[PDB]
Amino acid sequence: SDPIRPLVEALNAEAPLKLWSVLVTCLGDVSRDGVIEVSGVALSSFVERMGLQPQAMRVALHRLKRDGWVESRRLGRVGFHRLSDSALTQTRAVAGRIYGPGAGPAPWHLAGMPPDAPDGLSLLPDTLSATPISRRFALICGPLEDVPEDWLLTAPSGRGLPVWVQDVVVEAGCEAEFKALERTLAQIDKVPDTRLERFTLRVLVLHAWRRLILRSSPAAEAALGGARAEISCRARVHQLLDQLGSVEPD
Amino acid sequence: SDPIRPLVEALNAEAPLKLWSVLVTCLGDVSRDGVIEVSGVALSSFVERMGLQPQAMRVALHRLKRDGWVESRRLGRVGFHRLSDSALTQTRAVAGRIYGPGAGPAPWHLAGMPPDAPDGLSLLPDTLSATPISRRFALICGPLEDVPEDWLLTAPSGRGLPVWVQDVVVEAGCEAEFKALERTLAQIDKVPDTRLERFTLRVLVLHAWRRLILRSSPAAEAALGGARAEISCRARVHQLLDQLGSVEPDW
Repeated sequence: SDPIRPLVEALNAEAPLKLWSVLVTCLGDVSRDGVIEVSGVALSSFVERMGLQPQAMRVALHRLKRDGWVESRRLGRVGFHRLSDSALTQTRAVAGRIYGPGAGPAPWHLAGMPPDAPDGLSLLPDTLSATPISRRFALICGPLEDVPEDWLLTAPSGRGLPVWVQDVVVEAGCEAEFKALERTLAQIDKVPDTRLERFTLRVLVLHAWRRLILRSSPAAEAALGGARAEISCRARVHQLLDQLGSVEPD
Repeated sequence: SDPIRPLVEALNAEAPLKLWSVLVTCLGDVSRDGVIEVSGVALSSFVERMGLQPQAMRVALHRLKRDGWVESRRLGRVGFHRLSDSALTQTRAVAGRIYGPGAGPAPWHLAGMPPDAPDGLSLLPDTLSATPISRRFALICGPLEDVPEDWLLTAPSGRGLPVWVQDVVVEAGCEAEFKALERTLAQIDKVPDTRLERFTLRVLVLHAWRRLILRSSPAAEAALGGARAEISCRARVHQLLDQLGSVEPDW
C-alpha cells in the first residue's frame, strides 16, 4: 500500500520533479541538522526508493558539480556529496521561509517608485518582498526601514481589495497551488516503518513544499490575509515533517 | 496713491485679465448678495475705473450673451445685465471653494484605477478631487464612499512624501502662484473712500482669487499640508473682501 509511489506520481502530475532539485532539497535538509555529507550509495538507495535509476543520479550530480551547487570527495571507493559553501549560505538564507512558523497575519503596504527609475523593483532590498500591480506600483512586505526615501509608501484602507488586485495576489500568492498540494498531501495516512521510507517521504514532502514556498510571493501572501491557503498548507507540512521526524541515512 | 491701477498692472503681468471673465466674477458676486442685475452705465463706470474702454465692455457683453452666460433687459434707455440661470447654478456650485473657509488640514488618499479603465479619472465623481502622480495612480480628496469599489484605495503612512510627489503637488496645488498673489495683495494698504473704488477693488481681488482657486487642485493642496500657500492667501483675500465690504452699484 506504499506511500512513496503515489506521492511521486501526484507531484509529477502537477509539475515534473527535476532530480537535481530533489537532490538540492535532500542535501540541504541533512546539512541543516548535522549530516554534512551523504555517501553516494546511501544517496543511490534514496533515488532508487523514489522509482528512479542510479544513472539519473549520476547525471544530476554532474550537472550540480559543474554549476557549483554540490561538492564531491572520494575516500577509497566511496564518494561523498554535500552542498557547496555557496549553496549552503543560499539554503540557510531561506531556512525561515521553508522551516519557520510563517508570516501569519502579516501586514502589507503599497510602494510607488520614482519616475526616473524604470526597473525600480531591482533597487528594492532582498529583505523586501514585492508584487507589482502596475508599472510603478507594487504590494510590499518586510522591513519598512528598507523602503527607500524616494518611494511613495502608502498603507491599506479599511476597504477590501478591488477584484483586479485580488486576481494578481491569488496568482503570485499561489492560493490554487497550496490548496492543490495540501489536497495531494491529505493522502498520507500512516508513517512508514523503514528508516529509508521515512527519509524518502520526508524529502518528497519537503521538496514539494520548498519548490512552492520559494515560488510564491510573501507580499501577495500578506495581501490574501489570514484565511490564505499558505497557512493550512504549512500547517500540514510541518505536522508531516514532525510525525516522520529526522533520519540520519544508513 | 490709487490702489486700482497697480493691482490691474500686477494681475495682467501674471496672466492677462480677460474682461468677459472679470464681468462674470462681478455679476456673480453681486447676485450672491441681492443685486440680481446691474445697469449698463454702473457696469461701464467699473470698466472705466479699471482703465478700460466702454467699447471693450460691449464686445465682452456680446460674447457672454451669445454664449448663454449673461441675460439682458432694456427698460427704456437703460440696459440691465445679470448672469443667466445656468451661469448662476454653475457659480453657486463653486461658492464654498471661493468664499468658504477652506478645507484646512483635509485628508488625502491614493487611488489606483483598474487595468481595463484608461480614462479612469473621468469615472470619478464631481465630489472627489484627483491629482495624477502616475498613469493609474492619483492623490484623491473627498467622500471615500464615492471612490468606486474597483479602485485600489490606499492611505498615508507615517512617512512623508518623496520629492517626486512634492514636485507634482507644489505645481498642481499652485504653491508659487498663491505666494505671488498674496505678495501682490500686500500692496493694498488702506480701504478707498469712494463707493466705486471699494467696488472695483473688491471685484479685482475676488477675480484674481476666483481664477487661481478654480484652477488649483483640492487634492494637491490636501497633500501640501497646513503650511500650504492656499491657506494664508485665502485668509488675505477674505480679510480684504471684509474690510472692503459689499457695495451696491448705485452710480
